[PDB]
Amino acid sequence: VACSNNSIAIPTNFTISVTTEILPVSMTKTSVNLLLQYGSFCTQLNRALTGIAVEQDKNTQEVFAQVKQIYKTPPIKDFGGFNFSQILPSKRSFIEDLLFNKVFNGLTVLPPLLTDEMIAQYTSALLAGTICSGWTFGAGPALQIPFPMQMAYRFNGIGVTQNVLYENQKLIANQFNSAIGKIQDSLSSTPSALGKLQDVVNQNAQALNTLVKQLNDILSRLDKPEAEVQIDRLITCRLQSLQTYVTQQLIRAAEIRASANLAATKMSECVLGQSKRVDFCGKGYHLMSFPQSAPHGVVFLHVTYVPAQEKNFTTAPAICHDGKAHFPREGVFVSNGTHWFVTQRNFYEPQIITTDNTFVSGNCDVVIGIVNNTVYDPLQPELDSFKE
Amino acid sequence: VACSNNSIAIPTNFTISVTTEILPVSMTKTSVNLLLQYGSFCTQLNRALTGIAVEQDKNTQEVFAQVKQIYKTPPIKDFGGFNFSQILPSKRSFIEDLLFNKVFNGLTVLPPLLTDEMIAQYTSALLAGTICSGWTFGAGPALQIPFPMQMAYRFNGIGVTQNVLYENQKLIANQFNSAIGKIQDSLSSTPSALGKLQDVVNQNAQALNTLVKQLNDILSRLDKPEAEVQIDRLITCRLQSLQTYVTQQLIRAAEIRASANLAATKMSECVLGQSKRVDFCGKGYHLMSFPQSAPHGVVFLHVTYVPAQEKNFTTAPAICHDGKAHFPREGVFVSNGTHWFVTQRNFYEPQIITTDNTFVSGNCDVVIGIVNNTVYDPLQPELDSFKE
Amino acid sequence: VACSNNSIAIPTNFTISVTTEILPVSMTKTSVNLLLQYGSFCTQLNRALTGIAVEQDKNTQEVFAQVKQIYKTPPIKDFGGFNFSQILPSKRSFIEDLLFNKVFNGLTVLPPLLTDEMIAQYTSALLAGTICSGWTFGAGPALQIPFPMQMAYRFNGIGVTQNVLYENQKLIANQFNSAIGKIQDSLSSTPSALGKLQDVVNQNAQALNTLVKQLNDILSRLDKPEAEVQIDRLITCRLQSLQTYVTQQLIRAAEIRASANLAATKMSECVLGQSKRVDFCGKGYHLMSFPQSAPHGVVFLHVTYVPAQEKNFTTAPAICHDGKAHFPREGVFVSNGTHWFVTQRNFYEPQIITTDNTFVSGNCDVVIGIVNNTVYDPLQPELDSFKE
Ligand SMILES: *[C@@H]1O[C@H](CO)[C@@H](O)[C@H](O)[C@H]1NC(C)=O
Ligand SMILES: *[C@@H]1O[C@H](CO)[C@@H](O)[C@H](O)[C@H]1NC(C)=O
Ligand SMILES: *[C@@H]1O[C@H](CO)[C@@H](O)[C@H](O)[C@H]1NC(C)=O
Ligand SMILES: *[C@@H]1O[C@H](CO)[C@@H](O)[C@H](O)[C@H]1NC(C)=O
Ligand SMILES: *[C@@H]1O[C@H](CO)[C@@H](O)[C@H](O)[C@H]1NC(C)=O
Ligand SMILES: *[C@@H]1O[C@H](CO)[C@@H](O)[C@H](O)[C@H]1NC(C)=O
Ligand SMILES: *[C@@H]1O[C@H](CO)[C@@H](O)[C@H](O)[C@H]1NC(C)=O
Ligand SMILES: *[C@@H]1O[C@H](CO)[C@@H](O)[C@H](O)[C@H]1NC(C)=O
Ligand SMILES: *[C@@H]1O[C@H](CO)[C@@H](O)[C@H](O)[C@H]1NC(C)=O
Ligand SMILES: *[C@@H]1O[C@H](CO)[C@@H](O)[C@H](O)[C@H]1NC(C)=O
Ligand SMILES: *[C@@H]1O[C@H](CO)[C@@H](O)[C@H](O)[C@H]1NC(C)=O
Ligand SMILES: *[C@@H]1O[C@H](CO)[C@@H](O)[C@H](O)[C@H]1NC(C)=O
Ligand SMILES: *[C@@H]1O[C@H](CO)[C@@H](O)[C@H](O)[C@H]1NC(C)=O
Ligand SMILES: *[C@@H]1O[C@H](CO)[C@@H](O)[C@H](O)[C@H]1NC(C)=O
Ligand SMILES: *[C@@H]1O[C@H](CO)[C@@H](O)[C@H](O)[C@H]1NC(C)=O
Repeated sequence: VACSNNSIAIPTNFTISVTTEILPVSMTKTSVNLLLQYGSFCTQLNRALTGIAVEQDKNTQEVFAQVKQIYKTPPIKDFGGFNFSQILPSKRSFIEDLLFNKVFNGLTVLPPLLTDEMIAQYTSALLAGTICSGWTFGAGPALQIPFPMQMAYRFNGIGVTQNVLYENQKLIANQFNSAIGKIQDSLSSTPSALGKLQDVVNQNAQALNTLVKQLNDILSRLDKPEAEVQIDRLITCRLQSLQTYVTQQLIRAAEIRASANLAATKMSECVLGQSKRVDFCGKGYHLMSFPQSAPHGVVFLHVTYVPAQEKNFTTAPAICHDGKAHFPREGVFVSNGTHWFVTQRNFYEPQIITTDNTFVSGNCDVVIGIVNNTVYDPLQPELDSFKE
Repeated sequence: VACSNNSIAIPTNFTISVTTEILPVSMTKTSVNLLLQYGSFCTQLNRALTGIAVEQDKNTQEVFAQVKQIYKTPPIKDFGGFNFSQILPSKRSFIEDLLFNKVFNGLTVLPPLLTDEMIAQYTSALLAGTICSGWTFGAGPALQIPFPMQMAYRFNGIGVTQNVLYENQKLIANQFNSAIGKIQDSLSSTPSALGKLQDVVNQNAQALNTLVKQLNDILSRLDKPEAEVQIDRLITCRLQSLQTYVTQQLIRAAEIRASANLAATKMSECVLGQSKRVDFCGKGYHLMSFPQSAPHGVVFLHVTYVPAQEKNFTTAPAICHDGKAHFPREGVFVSNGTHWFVTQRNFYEPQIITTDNTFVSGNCDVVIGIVNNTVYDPLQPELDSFKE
Repeated sequence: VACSNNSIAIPTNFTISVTTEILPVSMTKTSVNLLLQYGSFCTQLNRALTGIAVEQDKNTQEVFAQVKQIYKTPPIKDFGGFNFSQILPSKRSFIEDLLFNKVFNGLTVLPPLLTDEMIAQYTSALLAGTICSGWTFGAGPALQIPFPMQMAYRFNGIGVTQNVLYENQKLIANQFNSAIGKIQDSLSSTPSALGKLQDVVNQNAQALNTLVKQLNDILSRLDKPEAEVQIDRLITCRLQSLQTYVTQQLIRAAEIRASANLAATKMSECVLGQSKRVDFCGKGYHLMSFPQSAPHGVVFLHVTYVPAQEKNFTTAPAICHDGKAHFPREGVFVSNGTHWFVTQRNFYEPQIITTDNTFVSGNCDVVIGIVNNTVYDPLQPELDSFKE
């Protein structure tokens, strides 16, 4: 890395974009003398499937059910130039519907504890809360706020003064709305993001078809000396086929659990709050995350702040005025090549250096690398104008 | 949840109360050819009890012994209108005494590693530190401060300006003192909070009585062919009785351990510091927690801040003055129906909007939802008065 | 602890020092009918060594490889009065070299996955980043800054206003440079800090020598009835000798792993960031930590802030002026025995109390313990001078 004792790097521009990521949460859960002894083995095989089945409902609850009472929104689409009408809530959202549309003989299939209706309700409650009130740390929602005022605090949390959001509100809203529209067409048109979920579904569709492809009709036709041989052979190979099936479900379940753990982590860290980690809940600095319902999983839309062009500015520890040293009240002192300004750290904002944004401590002989500039008050000009 | 693009919810009042909760920390720990073979089984049973016994002293140390050197207070009862004389330190506190007053044949009972005197010393040291100095993050106490100045920082930590404590110091102190008095009478009069500890004590009193109710006098009277039969039967049923006893102690010990883990968590999180989680160390926002000694456990008195009546105020992103946009320096802009004020976020405090509590950035054409108001300086009035 | 309702303890001076600690990270990893049955046992013994060998490279990566792309510095020695020329980068640093200079028959020794060159590169990248740019939270470096401006933020993080660093920059730099020079001579002269690493090295040097000290020459000379006896006895005792060796390596490996876990924790907590825990990454308040390469381990140089002399000042909640109560804008009000000043909390800095560093709320009848003083504005003096 390049370095210099008077060089400071400050971003001068930024963009906001919406990153879409899809995390699988749950897998389809299924169930299924010497004969009795085989029955014992069957039970153990079923137990393994049962343990998985519990885990799968285990996963669903950990990811979605982080709110205790369900909430719903009023018919508001415009939250300050921001278009939420295609993520909000069949009464499902238009985007969720895209995800839904695009993604015997002893063998039975179980229902989920949380059905599509319950999941839609939990997702709606989480989303309704995030947008209008915001969630607190501990339990429940916080207090109602318009919406830009919520974003303003998320900007402050990444070191950006609460004036950037409002000055660039039109640009931010347009970039947000554009990204949502692009996600609209992208998810439908190209099988990109919709990869992980389809893969999981295809795999057990295959596992089930394999299990199936792999007693009374024998007993009624064959005598004991032969019937027992055919029966024992069929039972053994079928138990082996089930063992293979169970093993495949267990391994895949482990991958789903790992994904569910991540989804739950993000839900509690950046959906119900804000992530401090960069490049975690989306590339760049996290501001907000809005959950969406999906087949066998959850989809997150991450709104992130990404800095752009950076410039090399000349800096100084402090400014000398009348022999006294003036230190910056909040920001740092930088030179644009002809004039000195005071700016915040994470975004170039050339404020004029005045006595109202500085404090006085020490002197010009003590401070190292101090520069000679003019730091003026807003009072004398008024005195000169008022009666002179 | 109801929502509106210009509606902000702000609390206008609050109350402070003391929540009492009781957490069990430790359980009474006890100990107890073919004959030798039974002896092996007895040893294994004793091992299980030994493992528990270690855990029980394990628990006590984790919860109470979080301070290395013992401290004591001066004879101060009044810490700024706050009455601490009935929680401070037989040299035990009057409240602790209420808790104390209200709550062979191979079988022996063990002493604790930390006796009542040692526990009283640790509790006194933790409490002495909390009240006068406050604890730091890492090791030891911080620096001596009166007391209201400690509370002031705990208020700041929940988003309330350090003026609320002082303006309402009389009301806060009265509510605190009242709560302690109520706890005084409540704990003594009604067997409510004093439930969990009594339950634990009663259970092993029963377990021990059961074990007891459930050799030489046989050998000296019966011949071998009969004596061995009676002896083997008695040993077997006694080993079974002990197995049941050990199992009961193990299960209960697990519940005690879970409770001890929670008590230790709270001790390090909200007693030696401040909890950020709402509704954890008491309902509402945590400010302080004072530990108290108790039979077989620890009692915490949590001082929490609870907001009350909320009003729906009309808000605006910024205020227009001379065509330039004025943004709030710290708080938000709200309207009470006739006038605009600037307040903090978590408590309604209608400060007059002046140039000294705002900053100027951008203009009235760019900001969305900007309102027309007057933002004035404190200088012109002085100029007009001084020489005009 | 002593206590009083109007006494506040404030530090008036400080020192900065460099604490050196050495943590071992990795251990030398090694490898090694009835005969075949013994071979099975040998394989199990080798497996245990293999598991250790994996762990040892496991440790190295966890501690050092926390940066993905390698970086190098420009030839800068002076970073603002701070001498870094003896810690920066044979192309190894002079201090690292001191550490390096001071610290068959079936038996083989394995190489590390990360060789000395790779470790030097990772260490250089971590150090290059720490000094010039500083690391961010999530991934990669942050933004380029001189260096004093980085320290200034680390001071702010411990409650000290960003003016202390600059006013005392000469004293801080001299204390830092002095400490590094002392470490220079200390590490070379006295076998103090260089204890843990030498101990680990000596122990397996001994383990290997012991293993060695503890077939065809028998078969070609002895007949079956005797040859088998000698051979079986030698194999058994050699397998026992190896079992002892493996056990010793496993136990020591556990100690190394515990140390590696700590080193990795510090690397991610206080090297790539800042520790909030006091007396963790060095005595006192942590500011910075610079890694250094070492034989079989890592060396950390911790730069810590230590407060010194404290005084007992008289304090007051607020100051009365014209019947209105004035509260401190940032700090606290203290009396030095003759005059009232406003200072920050963690360092005595007697600023003059003026209307520009206070705010007005409430009145002199409500506030408890309010004192009568003069709080003046900087305006009237200008009005009196300008035209009177
Ligand atoms: C949101 O986008 C839809 C198009 O999908 C459009 O019909 C609607 O008017 C937009 N609403 C706002 C507030 O922009
Ligand atoms: C800043 O300086 C570095 C080092 O010379 C250079 O690589 C970089 O491109 C410069 N940045 C700009 C915007 O010129
Ligand atoms: C610095 O900013 C001023 C505006 O205040 C501008 O006039 C000047 O040209 C800028 N200097 C450079 C080198 O861009
Ligand atoms: C920065 O480094 C240059 C040498 O390249 C030196 O002359 C100058 O005085 C240094 N300035 C500061 C503030 O250290
Ligand atoms: C500022 O001006 C004074 C003379 O008024 C001079 O002595 C001092 O060196 C100058 N400082 C700098 C950084 O040029
Ligand atoms: C505290 O309460 C007791 C009554 O239990 C009373 O006697 C004592 O005077 C009170 N002290 C203060 C400072 O209020
Ligand atoms: C604020 O508005 C909501 C929605 O209409 C209403 O339910 C609530 O009662 C109002 N609050 C007050 C104090 O009137
Ligand atoms: C708003 O506050 C002012 C006091 O500054 C008061 O006179 C006025 O009546 C209040 N308006 C309402 C609707 O309460
Ligand atoms: C708030 O919503 C109303 C529609 O109910 C609209 O007329 C008004 O312009 C919106 N104001 C803002 C700031 O969005
Ligand atoms: C403020 O007054 C100006 C005229 O001076 C007017 O053009 C502008 O629209 C007004 N703003 C609002 C929010 O009413
Ligand atoms: C750093 O110390 C070395 C002595 O080891 C000295 O030669 C060099 O000049 C010093 N550099 C600075 C900037 O002090
Ligand atoms: C502050 O007061 C305590 C209690 O009397 C005393 O022990 C301590 O030495 C005093 N500090 C100083 C610097 O005198
Ligand atoms: C308090 O500080 C002033 C300087 O503003 C000094 O003159 C005075 O002697 C100090 N008082 C004491 C007791 O040190
Ligand atoms: C401090 O305690 C003394 C008694 O030693 C009392 O007279 C004084 O009024 C108390 N001051 C405050 C602010 O509590
Ligand atoms: C301050 O002076 C007023 C008289 O102007 C007096 O009533 C009040 O008690 C004094 N306050 C203190 C703390 O001495």
